[PDB]
Amino acid sequence: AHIALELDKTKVKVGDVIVATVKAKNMTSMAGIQVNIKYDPEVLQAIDPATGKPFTKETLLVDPELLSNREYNPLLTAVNDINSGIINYASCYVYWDSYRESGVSESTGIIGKVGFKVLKAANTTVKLEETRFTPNSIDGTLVIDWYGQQIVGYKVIQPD
Repeated sequence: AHIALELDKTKVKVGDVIVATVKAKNMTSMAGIQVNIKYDPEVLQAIDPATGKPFTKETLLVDPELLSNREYNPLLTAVNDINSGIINYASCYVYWDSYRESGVSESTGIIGKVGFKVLKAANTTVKLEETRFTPNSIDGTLVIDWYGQQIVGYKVIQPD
């Protein structure tokens, strides 16, 4: 069981597009997630990978695979801090009762994507990390189960 952050490109130059992708594997019972992706605003700017629209405070992660089934009522939210380089995205079903009794666990899959148009040639860091939004976290990740209790003991993998 782990949450991973994958970048499809590691070392490139200015004006290029880096798709960061938040992913979960074997997160059994997961009914909801909150992640924090910390970046440097001076070196990198947050954008939508499909159209190229910049990220504001209310902007969600692109193209969720997990926690998106309308049967179980997804409640998506984002309170990002672009000024201080934080993506704060939360997603969380309401109808847990049905989700657990269906006999399907949303364990492995994509949480969401975020584009990153590069501004400077100097090298920087991109990772899942604690903020003011996520106290009592595992490397800037909170995860609940279909009973509402916080899941603990999964690993959080960063990119290179």
